Amino acid sequence: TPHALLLISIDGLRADMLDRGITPNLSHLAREGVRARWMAPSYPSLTFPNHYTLVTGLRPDHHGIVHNSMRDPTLGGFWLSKSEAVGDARWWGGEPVWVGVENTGQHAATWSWPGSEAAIKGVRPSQWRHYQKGVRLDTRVDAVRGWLATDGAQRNRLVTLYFEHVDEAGADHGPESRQYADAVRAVDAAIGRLLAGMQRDGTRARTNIIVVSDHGMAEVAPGHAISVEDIAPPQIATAITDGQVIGFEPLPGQQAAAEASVLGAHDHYDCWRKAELPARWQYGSHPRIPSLVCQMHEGWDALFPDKLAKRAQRGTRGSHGYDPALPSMRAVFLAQGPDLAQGKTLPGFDNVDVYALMSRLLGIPAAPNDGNPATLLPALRMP
Ligand SMILES: [Zn+2]
Repeated sequence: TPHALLLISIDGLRADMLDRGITPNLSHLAREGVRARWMAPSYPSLTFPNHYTLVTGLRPDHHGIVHNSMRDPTLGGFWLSKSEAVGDARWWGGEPVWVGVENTGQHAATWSWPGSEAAIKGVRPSQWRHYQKGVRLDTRVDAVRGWLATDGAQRNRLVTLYFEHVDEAGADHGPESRQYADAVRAVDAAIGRLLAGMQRDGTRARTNIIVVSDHGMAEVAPGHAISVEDIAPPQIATAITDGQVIGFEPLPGQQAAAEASVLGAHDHYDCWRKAELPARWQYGSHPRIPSLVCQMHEGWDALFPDKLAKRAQRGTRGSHGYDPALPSMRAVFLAQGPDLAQGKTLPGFDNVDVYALMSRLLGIPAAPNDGNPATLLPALRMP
């Protein structure tokens, strides 16, 4: 029979965090279900590009959400809080799973998944919301609980759930901090209450569940921040993004200065013309990508000079956006329910492979994607 699918993201949950005895509910779920050793993000290892990859099966270079902050010659500027860029379907390539679900005449309900605020290929989820900071754990958990309990023609085949809490604590104090651990416990306990609730609604047993994160987290120790203008001064190029994936557009008639001073290897970063980026990143062909892309080494940030003055307090902090082959960047994948195996472990794999699993659990035809449809067949009860 057709079963519902609950898709949960715990933003910035690193893969080793399942094995520290701070996720009793997730650990139990994995033991009853399937667990990957880890799941690698796509390049760049950032929140928006990876949440969108997860639901499309496409690499960021194909789906168009190539950074958290971008420019396009036609659509203008995009960043996470410009709601009318985020809510504009023209940024978002491919076909996310909720579109596919709606196009079968079934219903999708999304708690704040990146892209779910837009009418992608003209199609919205049945239930959704604009992202709001500070929404309570038990608020979103009860909404999702209700969307899963919904009967009749309003029945949801797909429900998605997002938590920011782990990522926020990690950004502030680093991934080895007690604040990061507390946020993990808290999100884990929230999921426990969700599961218990589903047991009481009688929705648990007919619901498949996938829990993922978008990327992991690396520690950024005091003094590990430079200015983007140390990479290329404003005389020669414009920094389009800061953080860890630093995009530059040289000034007109400054190619040579830009390329002579920026390209290649430096103390704590490396830079490439976008077309010449490391092949395994599968990134650099999209026109929205700045002509020059620099990658900061793990544990280092390059910041706009105004931020650099503001922050420089002290305090261990945390960042993602590093090389997706780094252990620190590893995300989680686990799954459990009536159509998923039990007590199974899977090898490490790339996050573009989740899409094909979800298509099959949702009874939708899989759109074309960058994933390998074989990788997650073993997660199924019956391949
Ligand atoms: Zn994130």
